[PDB]
Amino acid sequence: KDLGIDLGTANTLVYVKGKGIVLREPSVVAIQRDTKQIVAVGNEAKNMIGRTPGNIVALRPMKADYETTATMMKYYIRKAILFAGKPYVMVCVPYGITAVEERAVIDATRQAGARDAYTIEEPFAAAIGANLPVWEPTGSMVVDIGGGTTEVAVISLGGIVTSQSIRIAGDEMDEAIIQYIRKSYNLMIGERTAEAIKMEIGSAGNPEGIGNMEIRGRDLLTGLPKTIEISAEEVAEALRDTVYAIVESVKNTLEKTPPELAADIMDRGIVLTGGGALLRNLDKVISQETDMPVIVAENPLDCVAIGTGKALDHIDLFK
Ligand SMILES: Nc1ncnc2c1ncn2[C@@H]1O[C@H](COP(=O)(O)OP(=O)(O)O)[C@@H](O)[C@H]1O
Repeated sequence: KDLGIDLGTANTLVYVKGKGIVLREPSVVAIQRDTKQIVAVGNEAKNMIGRTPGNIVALRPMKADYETTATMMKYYIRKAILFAGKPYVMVCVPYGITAVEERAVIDATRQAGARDAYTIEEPFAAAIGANLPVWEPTGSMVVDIGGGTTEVAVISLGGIVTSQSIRIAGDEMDEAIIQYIRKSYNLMIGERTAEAIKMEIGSAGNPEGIGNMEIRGRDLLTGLPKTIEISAEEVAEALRDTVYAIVESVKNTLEKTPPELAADIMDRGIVLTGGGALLRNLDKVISQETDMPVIVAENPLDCVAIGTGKALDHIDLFK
C-alpha cells in the first residue's frame, strides 16, 4: 500500500492509503558516539535513550545527510507496513528545496524500500490536508507555521501560483522569549522553559486574561538559579517582531498574487496550519493586518500528513 510521510522537525507522521495516520513518532535518531552509526530511530531511539545505554547521542536532524535520511526512511516505512509489496511513497519537502536536493530525497526513499518516491511542497500538502479547493481554478491561500519555517503559498489548479518561505516560526518565537527575559530580567532560561511559556501564556496580541507564569533560569550576575513571574503581556511584546515578520510574508505573497486570485482569497480567507499557528490570536492579528478573513485549520498538526496522504490520489501530477 502507498504511503505518505511527513518528516517533521519534531514529529514524524506516516499516512497509509485507507488506514490514514498510522504512525506518530519523534523525528529523532540515536547514534553511537564511538562508531557514528544510527542504532535506533523514532520510538526505538526514544526508548534506547530512555534506558541510558551510554556511547549514544540523540540528534534531531529534521531541524541533510543522505544516509541519515535513508536510514530514517527505512525505519518509518517498514514500521508502517501487513506487507502487500514495496510501497509508492510521497515525501513532504519544504518549499524552498532545490532540485538536486529533491533527487537526493527521492533516491534515499527508494533506497529505504520504496518502489518509487515523489515529493510534495509542505504548503501544498498543508492546503490539501486543510481541505482547500486546490484543484479548482480559484485562489486559495495557506500559511503553514512549523518549528523551523513559516511557508506561505497561494494555490490554484493543483499548483503553487506564488509562495514564500521564511525561517521565522515556532523555534524563533521561543528564542524571542529567551532574549526578552535575558534583556528584561538578566535571567537566562533554557528552551524547555521558553517552549512552556509560549504554549501556556504565549500570544500574538490581545494578551488580556491569558495569565502569569512562574519561571526559573540562571541569574546572569551570580550564575545561581532564580525564580521570577512573567506576564502574558510581556510575552506578547517579546513575540511582536516575530509576528510582524509572519504578517509581512503573508502580505508580500498577496502582493505577488494575480489580482483575480487575490480576489478569491479575500472572499474565502487565509488558512493557518502547523503547530506554530496555535499561538494565541495569531489568526486575529493576521486578519486585522491583512484586512482578510483568517482561520485556523481543523486539525492543524495532521494537515500536512493528511495532505501528503491525499496527494497519492493524484500521483500523476507529482510523477
Ligand atoms: N499550543 C501551541 N502554541 C504555540 N506554539 C505551539 C503550540 N503547540 C505547538 N507549538 C509549536 O509548534 C511547532 C511544531 O509544530 P509542527 O507543525 O509539528 O512543526 P513541523 O512542521 O516542523 O513538524 C513548535 O515550534 C512548537 O513550539
